Amino acid sequence: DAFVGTWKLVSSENFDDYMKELGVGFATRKMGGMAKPNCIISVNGDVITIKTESTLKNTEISFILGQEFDEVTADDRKVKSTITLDGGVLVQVQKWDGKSTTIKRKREDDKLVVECVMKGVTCTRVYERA
Ligand SMILES: CO[C@@H](C(=O)O)c1cccc(OCc2ccccc2Cl)c1OCc1ccccc1Cl
Repeated sequence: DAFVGTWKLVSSENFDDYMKELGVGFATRKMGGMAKPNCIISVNGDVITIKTESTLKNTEISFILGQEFDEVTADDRKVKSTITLDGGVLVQVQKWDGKSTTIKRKREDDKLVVECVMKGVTCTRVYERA
């Protein structure tokens, strides 16, 4: 849709702090911190796929809007994820061990803007089309 495409990370703010708030240790934060992933979003029927690709780590999820799914995150959390589309924003929540984190993806001008919140920490990541 508005989201379908291949997107390259061009800026990131507070990602280390976000990872730390998730309880990510040093080695894994080091890997995530200066990574500049591509995110490839595609849709087929009811099923959206989001692939994230980087030199040291790749992940992929496929999901139906509103349908909870099991996910293993890049930092090896085992989470229950639900993704809905609200006012043009793809809203993802991940729930695990009585915690939650949200990942909101929106389109703004030429940007795919990704807001990641854990407790009091808010990270903003910006991607542009490859
Ligand atoms: C999946 O989309 C992106 C985005 O929208 O910026 C996104 C949203 C939320 C958490 C993310 O990584 C959480 C992480 C990543 C690495 C280490 C610890 C953690 Cl805790 C993330 O990047 C996914 C990633 C980032 C860098 C490298 C590969 C990947 Cl696979």
